Amino acid sequence: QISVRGLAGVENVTELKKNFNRHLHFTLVKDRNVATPRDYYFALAHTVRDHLVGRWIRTQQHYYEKDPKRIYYLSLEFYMGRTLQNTMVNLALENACDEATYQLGLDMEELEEIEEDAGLGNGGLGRLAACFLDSMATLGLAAYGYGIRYEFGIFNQKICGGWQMEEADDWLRYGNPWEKARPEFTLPVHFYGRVEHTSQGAKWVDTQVVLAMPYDTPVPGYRNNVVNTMRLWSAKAPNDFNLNVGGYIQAVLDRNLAENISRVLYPNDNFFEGKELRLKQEYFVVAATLQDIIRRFKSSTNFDAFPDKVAIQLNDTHPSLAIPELMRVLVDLERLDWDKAWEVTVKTCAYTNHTVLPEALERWPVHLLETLLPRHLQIIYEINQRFLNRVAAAFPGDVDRLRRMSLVEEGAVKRINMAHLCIAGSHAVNGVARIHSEILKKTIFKDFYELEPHKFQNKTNGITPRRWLVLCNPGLAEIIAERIGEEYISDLDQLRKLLSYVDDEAFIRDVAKVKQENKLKFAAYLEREYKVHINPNSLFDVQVKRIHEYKRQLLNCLHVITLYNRIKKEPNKFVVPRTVMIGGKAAPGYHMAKMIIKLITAIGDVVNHDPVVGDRLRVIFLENYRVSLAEKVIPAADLSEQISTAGTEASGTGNMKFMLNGALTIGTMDGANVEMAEEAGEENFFIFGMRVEDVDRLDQRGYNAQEYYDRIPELRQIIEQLSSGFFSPKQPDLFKDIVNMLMHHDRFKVFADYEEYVKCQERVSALYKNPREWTRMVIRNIATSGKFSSDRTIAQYAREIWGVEPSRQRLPA
Ligand SMILES: O=C(Nc1cccc2ccccc12)C(=O)N[C@@H]1O[C@H](CO)[C@@H](O)[C@H](O)[C@H]1O
Repeated sequence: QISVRGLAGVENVTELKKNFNRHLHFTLVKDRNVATPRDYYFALAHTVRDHLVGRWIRTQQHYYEKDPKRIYYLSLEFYMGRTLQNTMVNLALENACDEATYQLGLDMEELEEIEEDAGLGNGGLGRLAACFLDSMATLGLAAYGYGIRYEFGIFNQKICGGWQMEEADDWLRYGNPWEKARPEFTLPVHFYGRVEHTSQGAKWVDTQVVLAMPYDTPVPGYRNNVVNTMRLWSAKAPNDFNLNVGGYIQAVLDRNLAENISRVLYPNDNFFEGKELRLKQEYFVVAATLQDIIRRFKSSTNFDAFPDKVAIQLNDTHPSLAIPELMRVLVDLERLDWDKAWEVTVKTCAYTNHTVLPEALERWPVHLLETLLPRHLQIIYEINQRFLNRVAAAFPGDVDRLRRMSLVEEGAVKRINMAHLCIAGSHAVNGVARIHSEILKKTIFKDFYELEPHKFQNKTNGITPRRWLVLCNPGLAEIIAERIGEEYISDLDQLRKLLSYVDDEAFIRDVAKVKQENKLKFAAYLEREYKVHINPNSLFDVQVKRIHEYKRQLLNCLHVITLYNRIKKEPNKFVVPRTVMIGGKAAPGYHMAKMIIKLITAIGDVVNHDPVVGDRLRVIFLENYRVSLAEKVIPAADLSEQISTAGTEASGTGNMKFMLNGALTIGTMDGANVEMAEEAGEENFFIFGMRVEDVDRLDQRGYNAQEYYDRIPELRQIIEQLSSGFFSPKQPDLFKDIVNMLMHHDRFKVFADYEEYVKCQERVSALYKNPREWTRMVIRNIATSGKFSSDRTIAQYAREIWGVEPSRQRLPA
């Protein structure tokens, strides 16, 4: 049908059709009479997977022959989503499979909807890992993703009576055709025990053993025949584990204790919980990965070349134990001296920070590390002592610097600051957007920056244009390809060429046509799968991201209530109709976040059923926001809400997805918004609110929310509506916690930005009244979104951190 989806040649369609039938028969043990749509999905998945295998085997054998420097991306999260369509796109198989399935009498799109998301992540951090793997494969890097194979990923969110309910995400229920178990590569991981000092070195003894079994998933590059590996560890009990009948039975049942390590993803976004099971997960992935890394290095004795052959990227502090674990292996097992081992460690490791919020920093109680990892604690103390000697030598007599920079935090409970550990043990520390990276140097890691300025870098985040344009928005990718060709898909800077089409009437019409098609398709999805009815001619105002106070879904809520109140005050006045969509999961134990969801649904309950409002204002809560839902809603959006308090959102990546897909952005000068506005031009962006400097000034003076309440009559009315029970007639005080928080304990200054926000929102409405000028501003956004490709991000990591050259050259098919 469309060009960017590849050729549907006669030879290929015939080959796919017969491989499909082969798999249906031999692999699924079915015939066309008993086959369900799920069987059809699986036959297609297996047929497409067969095209990866050759490339996968030859890529890995290529790395063995050429022996390049390997990149190990260590993360607790890989938010992959669905794999079928992405594999077809990267293999240029999409049209062929569409044709082949059409001829068999099937709709491929319907089959695609059957695949479960691999929801092995919470949000932005996990999705960055996923985009990164794609870019690393596309740029021909010998890269490996290492993580945990959670049996249960992020929970499925159900909305019941407006309240979030969590249910287990049993994503492996029907099996995973993309993964290959590698039980022959099973590795032991040790916990507990004690430290024994001998004539020659310390020894970690009397440990409990858990087995780590790897499962390899292929990561195909974009049409370069490169297929890299994501290796995920699963926890297994050894067969002598815990080993009377009742006693024998119990011993076997207790194997579950060991295997609980890889059972479930911790669903806590932007807050730190010092739970023992979480620490076990962190060590588990670190220990298994480092043994695998070293084994591979040895099968190429001299660890001086180790940093020339190995890069380890730490996705936040979650795999921070890699630092003392590498020290442990090099000192205790390989018998290298401390100083040499340390040189190797630092040159091997690099650390990426993803937030400045203090409650997010990992600070593990010493008593936990003592019990679980006694040797690692000793190594940490030793690292800390040697590090503080360097600080003392550099800043003599500066005693408070010493305690500020210590890896060990004194207090009621001693803790290890894992961020401090990462900086000390890494040759590079980066933030994820320019403003975030500067904030790291000027505030939370200022002392470390003063000691080692060369260590600190920026690597502005990015998103993969494969999943986030070609895959989710084929209509937009096609009209672009018509004008400038297909090369931009792996060279997103080329979109600048669209700037010469901003006055092109055919292109304007096409861009606007594609958006309306996406909106009609999404409006239909809402009706079909959720029985909710929206006006496709309204402005699609969307805020999709995890629910957190800093992201200020509450500020969005206030605006929504303002629009409603204004409508009710002047019913027969014209207003640009809006469909306001808010979606996102709340962490299970985060009361305020759960209250915000309830508020959003409660507003919808009032707004959507007011006859006076009509189809002019609709408030919808998008249930179960996840990667596959993002691929649907983002192409349909007109307005992207990126309204975090300045200084709180490290980068954001959702913002970039929207920019790439033809939505305009309303947002604060926060995270990557700043660089987006700079790329597109500030006049093509809806910027409002306090800047970072403004937030600082308000903090120095003290934020008094009462002041805004007293001076803004429209804001006062909304607060009184909330308190009086206007949005909860049967539970009048339901939102008392929200009001109290806003009025007395708002860390994120919702009221301070309210006026500028509402005003700016009026400017959005005004522009939307002029379809031609809206669309031209859209084109200016799409055309300048090239910087935000994760191909750019990864090439910067490769060149400035890892010391490797990306390559766009094909491997032979
Ligand atoms: O720090 C983040 N999450 C977490 C904070 C605290 C504890 C966590 C525990 C498990 C998983 C994520 C956690 C996070 O999601 N950071 C996000 O990283 C994205 C990718 O760099 C950025 O675009 C976002 O601005 C940032 O909030």
